[PDB]
Amino acid sequence: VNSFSGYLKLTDNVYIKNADIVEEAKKVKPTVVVNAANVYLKHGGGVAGALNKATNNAMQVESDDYIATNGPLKVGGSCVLSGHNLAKHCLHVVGPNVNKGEDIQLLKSAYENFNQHEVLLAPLLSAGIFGADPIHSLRVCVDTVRTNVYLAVFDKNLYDKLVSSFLE
Ligand SMILES: CC(C)[C@H](Nc1ncnc2[nH]ccc12)c1ccc2c(c1)S(=O)(=O)CCO2
Repeated sequence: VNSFSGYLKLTDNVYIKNADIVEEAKKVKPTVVVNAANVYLKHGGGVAGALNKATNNAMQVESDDYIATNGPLKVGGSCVLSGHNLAKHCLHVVGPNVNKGEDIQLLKSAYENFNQHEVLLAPLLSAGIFGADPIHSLRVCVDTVRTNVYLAVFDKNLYDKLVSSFLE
């Protein structure tokens, strides 16, 4: 149903809110929720862990079956699988992990995947333990994505910094 509410409008197609992406998925019932995935779709911690646990592990079981037959994704790539109880579809997107020496330039390719969907609920790619500068990730999102993206950022201090920095 895509019933998003409480978002700050950054541009004509990018919105942001201080919220857990899992609680937003349950309230909004989006067509697409983006996962902050890794290439073997191992959803143990962070955003992926929170989404998988909200599916009661159904996301991990389906992801393991996909990897068995198809192998790992590439950094900057994506894969549409079921959204289970959270969304119609889950778009698993692999942003670069700069804390593990991956190339930050591939962050643009990661966001380009969003342009295949009219509207998406998404986390801020390559932030948290993946190490990218969160202000840089938001700029790559705004400059790359054309479709309507609702960013859920589950940390008040980071949210307040991103908004303040964007409004400079
Ligand atoms: C920057 C934080 C606040 C953000 N966490 C979140 N953002 C939105 N809903 C959330 N629910 C639970 C955590 C969570 C974030 C965004 C991207 C990201 C990771 C974390 S990660 O470290 O798990 C792996 C790389 O990708």
